[PDB]
Amino acid sequence: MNTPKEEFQDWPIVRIAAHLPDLIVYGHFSPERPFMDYFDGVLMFVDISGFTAMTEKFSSAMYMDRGAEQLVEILNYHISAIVEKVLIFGGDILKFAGDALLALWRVERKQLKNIITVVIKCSLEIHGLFIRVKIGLAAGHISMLVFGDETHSHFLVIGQAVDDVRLAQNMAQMNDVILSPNCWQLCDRSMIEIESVPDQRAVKVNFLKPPPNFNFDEFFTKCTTFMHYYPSGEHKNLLRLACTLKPDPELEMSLQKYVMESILKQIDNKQLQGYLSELRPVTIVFVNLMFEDQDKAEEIGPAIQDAYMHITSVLKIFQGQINKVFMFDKGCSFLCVFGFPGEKVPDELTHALECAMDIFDFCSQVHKIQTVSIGVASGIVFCGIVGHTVRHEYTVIGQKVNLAARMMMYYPGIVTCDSVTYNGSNLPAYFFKELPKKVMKGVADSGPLYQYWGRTE
Amino acid sequence: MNTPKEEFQDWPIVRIAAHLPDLIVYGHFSPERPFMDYFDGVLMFVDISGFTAMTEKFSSAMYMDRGAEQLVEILNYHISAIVEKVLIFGGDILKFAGDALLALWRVERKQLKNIITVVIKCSLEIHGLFIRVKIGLAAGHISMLVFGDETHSHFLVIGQAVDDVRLAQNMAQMNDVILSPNCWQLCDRSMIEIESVPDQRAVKVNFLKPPPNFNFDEFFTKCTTFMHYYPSGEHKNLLRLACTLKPDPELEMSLQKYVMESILKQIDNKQLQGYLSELRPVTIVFVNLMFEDQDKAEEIGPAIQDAYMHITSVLKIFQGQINKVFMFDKGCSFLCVFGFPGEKVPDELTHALECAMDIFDFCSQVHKIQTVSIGVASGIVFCGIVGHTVRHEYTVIGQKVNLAARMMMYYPGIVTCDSVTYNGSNLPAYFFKELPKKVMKGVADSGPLYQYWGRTE
Amino acid sequence: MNTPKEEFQDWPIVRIAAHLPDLIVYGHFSPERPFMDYFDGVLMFVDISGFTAMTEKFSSAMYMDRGAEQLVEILNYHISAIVEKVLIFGGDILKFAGDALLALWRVERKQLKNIITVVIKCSLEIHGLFIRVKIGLAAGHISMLVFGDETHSHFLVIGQAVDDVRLAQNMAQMNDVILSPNCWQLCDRSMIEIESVPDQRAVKVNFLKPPPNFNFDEFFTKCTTFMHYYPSGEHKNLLRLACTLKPDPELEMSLQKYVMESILKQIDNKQLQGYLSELRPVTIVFVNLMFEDQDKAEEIGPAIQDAYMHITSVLKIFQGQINKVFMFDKGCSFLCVFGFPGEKVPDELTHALECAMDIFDFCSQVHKIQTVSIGVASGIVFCGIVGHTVRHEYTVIGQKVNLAARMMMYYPGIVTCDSVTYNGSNLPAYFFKELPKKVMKGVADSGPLYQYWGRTE
Ligand SMILES: [Cl-]
Ligand SMILES: [Cl-]
Ligand SMILES: [Cl-]
Ligand SMILES: [Cl-]
Ligand SMILES: [Cl-]
Ligand SMILES: [Cl-]
Ligand SMILES: [Mg+2]
Ligand SMILES: [Mg+2]
Ligand SMILES: [Mg+2]
Repeated sequence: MNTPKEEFQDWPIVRIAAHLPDLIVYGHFSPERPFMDYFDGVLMFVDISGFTAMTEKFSSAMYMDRGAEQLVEILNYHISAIVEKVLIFGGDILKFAGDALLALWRVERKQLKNIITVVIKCSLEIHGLFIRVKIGLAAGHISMLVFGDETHSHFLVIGQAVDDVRLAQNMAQMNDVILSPNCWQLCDRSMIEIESVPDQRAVKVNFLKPPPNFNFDEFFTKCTTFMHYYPSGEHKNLLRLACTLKPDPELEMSLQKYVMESILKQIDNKQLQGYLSELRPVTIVFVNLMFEDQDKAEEIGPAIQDAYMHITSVLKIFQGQINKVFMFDKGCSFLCVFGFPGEKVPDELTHALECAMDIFDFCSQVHKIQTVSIGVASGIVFCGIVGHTVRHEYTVIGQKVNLAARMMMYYPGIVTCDSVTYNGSNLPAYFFKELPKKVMKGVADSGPLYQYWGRTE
Repeated sequence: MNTPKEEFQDWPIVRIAAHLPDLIVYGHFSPERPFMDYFDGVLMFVDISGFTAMTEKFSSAMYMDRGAEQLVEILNYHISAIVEKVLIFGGDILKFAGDALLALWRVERKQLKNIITVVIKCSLEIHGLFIRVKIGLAAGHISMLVFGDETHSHFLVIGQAVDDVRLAQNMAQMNDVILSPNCWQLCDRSMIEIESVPDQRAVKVNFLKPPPNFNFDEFFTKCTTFMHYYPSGEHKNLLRLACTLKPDPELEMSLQKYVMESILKQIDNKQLQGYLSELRPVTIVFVNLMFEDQDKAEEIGPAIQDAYMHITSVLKIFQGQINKVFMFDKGCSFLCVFGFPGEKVPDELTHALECAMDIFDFCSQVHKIQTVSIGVASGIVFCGIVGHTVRHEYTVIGQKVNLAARMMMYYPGIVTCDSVTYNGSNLPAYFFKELPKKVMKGVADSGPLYQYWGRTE
Repeated sequence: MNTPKEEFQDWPIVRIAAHLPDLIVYGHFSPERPFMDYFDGVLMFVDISGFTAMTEKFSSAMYMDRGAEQLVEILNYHISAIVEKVLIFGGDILKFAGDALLALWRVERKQLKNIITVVIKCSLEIHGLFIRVKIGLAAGHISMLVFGDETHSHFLVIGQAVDDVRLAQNMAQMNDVILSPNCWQLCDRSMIEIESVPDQRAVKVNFLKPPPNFNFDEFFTKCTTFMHYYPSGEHKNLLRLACTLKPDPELEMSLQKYVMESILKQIDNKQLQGYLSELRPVTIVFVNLMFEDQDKAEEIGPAIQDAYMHITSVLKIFQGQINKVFMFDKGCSFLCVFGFPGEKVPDELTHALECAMDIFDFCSQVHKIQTVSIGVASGIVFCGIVGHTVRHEYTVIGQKVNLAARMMMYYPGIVTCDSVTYNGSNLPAYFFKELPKKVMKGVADSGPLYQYWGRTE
């Protein structure tokens, strides 16, 4: 009796799970919204610098109209290698945002110290492989928030360790690995050799200096005891346990809610893969919500849900999409896009502005939202699936993405727009106000910037 | 000198052969029609109960418009496992019909007794893996009929063993394996422990009770001597020898005639795979032809060919397709569909009715057809490729499929239709007659049913 | 710590490289045009006879509109096997043209004699596998020319060895391997048993007669010292080193210039694979340029570039494409096609004729072009990707392709067209002249042939 080869089955549930972390795939939590949970872990925020520039260059004539295809190929080639290292070292990639990603090693409190050594080692091997890579690490208490409606779900992580990992990463120079103060306080200092950072309590890693008799492969093995989904045994040749997920319509119904419809179309083999890699003109609407205490999920969770319910209803009407949500700019940011594959309306600019205004007015009166700020910017952006075959997400990359984010941060409390949006919109000039030009971290020169003052006053 | 890896080649001929049994793939018989052949074997009819209900549920809002994709995934996950067991145990899957399949172990007469033990073991391992599975087994003489025209071919098996396997399967309770009386008469009774079945000569299998020294792997090995296409040697890692078929335009011309054009389009990479999995509104026209003696291929073969020639010409004109033909309802049944992927006409209902009438009038005068009965039912049905990668077929599943079949059986000798068809058709009310409602095995409640009386009388 | 399987990555650069030889993939030469380089090697020209006939047969009704799919399948099945043998024996496939291919073993001069024995052995194993295969071999000095503009590149090989391999191949009878005189002069005659060929200095191979103690596997191993890209070590399971190419946007920009846009669309997963295999009506415009000395790249290179610049600009305007360029008919031939996938214009015939005339007038005054001849023929031709997964190219095959080539050769110095083109064009009868019918090698019977005299005279 034969025992024939069983070919890998790439069921749709498995394809869906590539778009999500283990935190969601294996989370099985309640469908109530908001839902919050609490745990401890180590975070790694990894940023490839330079892709934002490459993006502008990939529009030039030398790319012969295959800029999008060439960009995504060279991006994924690099990001794939970073993803593999993260996964092999036992991390869970939570989210990709542009040319950056955030990874989590969730463990019990007693295990943080040892897992920090694992993540440092991982970081040093990533910084090794290689555009510059910058890595921020943090460790401690972490909250998760899941919010949404009956057809869409989103998650975010929240708390001091989350704020820290982003602060740590911004201090990083080309190729630095930076530890948050708490991470440094919790790590095995007898092994980790650091320099201090000026006017900063975070530290920089110089190297690992293991003691005699220390064997990293053995230490790692001990650490895998604490890793719930590390591939092992018959599945030790796989990068993710999620590669083994079997059809389950209840689970798939729950997981699909996190993935955009156009991605589900590709997964379902109802649209060519090539279709979603593009360099296309879009409008970015970047919404920031600030709270009195951005580390307190039980306060901010309801407010985020409330804002989300309104945001999604106005985006439906003005035809936009939420690409990504994350904690950023001392608050919760929604990266919204008008003109994704299949949503290209005319009057996109006008609508992006009226939508931004509606969101601004409504969110300003949600309880516990202290300040709303929205940046609107338009131009050619890269849209596509970024990452590894086994772990990847749809994202946007471009100078207008960064501009919209910087606008919302440097012009808090108002709706701002760039010149392309201003000039191209339908709206009368006196609905706007020309603003003082600010020097903005990561921005060569915006043309003129404007406040969208709106119809009255 | 290198000896590089030879990658599997998925030539179009190999893709075509997934849609057919070995009985056809390796049959090399005459292209004359009808063609009949005669042999002996064991039949296994396997039915997954419950998918017909799942189908209705997969239309609900909770599936978020991915019902078809979710249905086919969970269906194939289960059916795939059953297919693998059948193939590993040396069976040839002849046909899929909805959530059921029919498999054949063709052998010489002297080998039936031993092969029955093999098939029982297979059945018990299938009933093991697991919606309820019901299995009917029969053994004996089998006739094959191939009918068609110069561009299309169809086959069917015929005879007492075929009638038996279907009778045996209908008696099965959830998870029973039932043997036909002849199978029980031919099997190795010293090994097989049964209970009797009330007012029935068929029996139920309780278990295999092998004698001392009996080793199933050795016994199976002996039995493979009689299996012409069991994968072996260098190909013992394959589920089917047909996976090794090499391009041959004469063979491919002959095999393609059994596969619908829209499936050939997908095989040819001229249409996305996703395209053919759908939950779509269709009209089922289920035609039953009864003969004086439904076990006698030399009598019924010509008549079936004759009916087929007419059926296919009227379906071409009213725009329908033959999905499947099989012996059923004490006769030969054609499962015909109006509105498959690419054939969606307006006035589909009217046309389905006029086509049904034309087929009824013509077939009623074909010599040797005793009674024609046709059931017409309309609604949302699942259409898609069901089975394993290496062995799968396009099929339809749904409550309106079952209704059309039950109508043709419980209202013999006339053309009947459901309420959706009646109400939606173009035709005047007096072309119909409202019928007495019958209690119908496998039907909760049809709305009102009608006879299509037609234009005169 | 796991060491998971790394799946093959089929990056777009790797897909592009399937369409090119190692001579270009690993060439890294200047982007200036023309560019010429010089080396030595052995050439193998392999021709499958009979596919041109098969092509006409695959249009008949018996193929049920899947002629194109069936033709390409049976063609690639055979050509694939020849490609594998060439690659395993260390050859570089330079180009496919219809059902023929040209392969190169580039080496230093001292190594020609040994490499000739390798290529003879290869040839004998190819002639073995098997429509008739005919093989011509030549050896000596070879020039390469790369020509083009800022978005398109083409290469060609030139010189006496190139003329020889084509002459040798035309003398071959069914299943002969023929050596050019120089190849025979350079080979290891103590091992190679030949017959002479009448009124010919080329010879035919009867067999390899190795001496005692000669071991082909050891000899081959020694010879691989001289083969720069022979897959070895960790990559010895691959048919081509190019299968390992990694993303590199500079390299990909340079390589894509050789591949047509519609092929890049498929590579980019923006078009279904099936789309480019077709039997479609096209117009072939076959341009031949003769020079005083067709073996002298430094003279003819500039002229070819000059002609190319004009040809490509008129083809853009009359909507045609260069399919292939190669030395042929004592000159440089451009195989141009009107009506490829996506370029089907109305008045295609008229335009093909006016384009042919423009090219004829311009090329006749390029310095160093002695004679221009152009054959125009229209009908159903096979268009598709021919070859092996790892090495394949888009090509055209058909009786009208061969007719256009024979016309340009047998009616030098003028533009000629077939009857389909004449009758179907828009143009007045007196723009043409009906020509004397010539007996043409490889042509059963053209209908009437015409000169396109043009508007004046
Ligand atoms: Cl997050
Ligand atoms: Cl998100
Ligand atoms: Cl059947
Ligand atoms: Cl059938
Ligand atoms: Cl060439
Ligand atoms: Cl070429
Ligand atoms: Mg970045
Ligand atoms: Mg059923
Ligand atoms: Mg040829």
